[PDB]
Amino acid sequence: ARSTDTFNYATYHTLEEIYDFLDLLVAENPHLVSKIQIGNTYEGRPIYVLKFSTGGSKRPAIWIDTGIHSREWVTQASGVWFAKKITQDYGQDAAFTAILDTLDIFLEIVTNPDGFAFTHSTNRMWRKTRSHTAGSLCIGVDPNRNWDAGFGLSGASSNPCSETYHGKFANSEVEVKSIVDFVKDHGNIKAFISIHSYSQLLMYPYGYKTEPVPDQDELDQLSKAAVTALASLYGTKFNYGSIIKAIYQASGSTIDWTYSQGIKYSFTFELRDTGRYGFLLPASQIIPTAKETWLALLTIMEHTLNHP
Ligand SMILES: C[C@@H](C[C@H](C[C@@H](CCC(=O)O)C(=O)O)C(=O)O)C(=O)O
Ligand SMILES: [Zn+2]
Repeated sequence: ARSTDTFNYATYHTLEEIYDFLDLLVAENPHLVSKIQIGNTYEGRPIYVLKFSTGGSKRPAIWIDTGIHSREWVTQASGVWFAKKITQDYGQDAAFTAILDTLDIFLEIVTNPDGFAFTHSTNRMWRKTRSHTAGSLCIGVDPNRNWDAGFGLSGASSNPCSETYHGKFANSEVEVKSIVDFVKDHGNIKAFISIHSYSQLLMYPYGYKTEPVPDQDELDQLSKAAVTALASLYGTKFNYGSIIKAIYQASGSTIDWTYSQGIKYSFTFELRDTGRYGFLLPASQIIPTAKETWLALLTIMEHTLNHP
């Protein structure tokens, strides 16, 4: 509202309200938080990433994104909560302070702004970007099928109208290319966590093929530790495994690409629930979802911190 302390974290917000929150959080924490514009969407909206840092030069970092699929509202709502949580816990909570004293955190709360705006104005269930496709009347590309990892292979659709349309070519969507450019420019991302809903799952590579990733044992043990931490709060049960075994085959997905780039701790979350409400999760579950998810994120960040 007028400050991030008066902001209502227990309700769903519009794009403008979240963008205003970004500016308020930065103004209130000028030496801890920075707002970086990594690009502009298809429709021209700025794409923002929040940088949380306590100093250093090109420190190893954790990347977290929410809302790549616009209709998964509990993710952007959780992202806003995570942002505030970082500013509340740094310097107060021993464990988190340790994390941020060595690692920087980059958080993209609304990874698909055009889609988010559309879920408020026209279609609550919109998933894709809002770009046009030459030769078609159908709008949008599935941003989670647009990455250059098994691009265009089984696990994606070539039909522009499909919810899983992969696009003309890898990185065709500016929302995806902006992240790709950022990751390459930064060059020191150690963990990359892309958050979705729903299903209650914590997954690692790969989604496009059944071959296990070289670091399967470590990532699987880390996943078990993370879901155990998550369950400790409210008892919420999450299953885990590779994308392909835990949910289904998906090509051109984010973490298959980030992992191929050398970011070992590449994970994707599927938050509450398992389908009762699905994408339409009640607002009263935003904070509980964010709180339990944060415990799992802390598990991954600490593991990352301790395995340089
Ligand atoms: C329940 C949801 C699952 C779906 C899974 C997701 C693959 C797994 C992941 O990257 O988290 C995908 O892009 O299809 C999602 O969160 O977009 C859906 O059916 O849209
Ligand atoms: Zn999704």
